[PDB]
Amino acid sequence: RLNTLSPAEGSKKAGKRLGRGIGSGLGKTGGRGHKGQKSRSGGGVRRGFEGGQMPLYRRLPKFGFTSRKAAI
RNA sequence: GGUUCUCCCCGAAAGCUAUUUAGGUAGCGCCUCGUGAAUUCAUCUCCGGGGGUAGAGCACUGUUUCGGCAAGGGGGUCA
Repeated sequence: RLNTLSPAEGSKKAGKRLGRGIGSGLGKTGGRGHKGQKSRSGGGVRRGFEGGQMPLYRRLPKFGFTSRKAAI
């Protein structure tokens, strides 16, 4: 019977493979569009980057303090 | 610059804001899939609205041509 067990429907998806033909859908850059920083290998912006504008976590003021008694 | 098998369904944008930013990027707008909702939404009819655009006009702010009345101004009679 070892060649009769099957998984539940919807348990597997087979993943996404990029750049494998036209009919496969996401080929020819595999869904990352045309030129640009995001299209490059290893490209992208770090967390909180807004394109040069002051990030939200920098526009706002830090407040409060940590209490050691709260951890005990 | 290149990115390799197939079929089915839906289907954009080239805008705004910010950026040592302008051929990059972030949020929003636009696309897709899922979930939940109210005759929610669109077209038409009727009703209630506020505009100052087209047009027009010259009361006002400016500009413009002609004619009249013409304060006033010059020369001339004077006491």
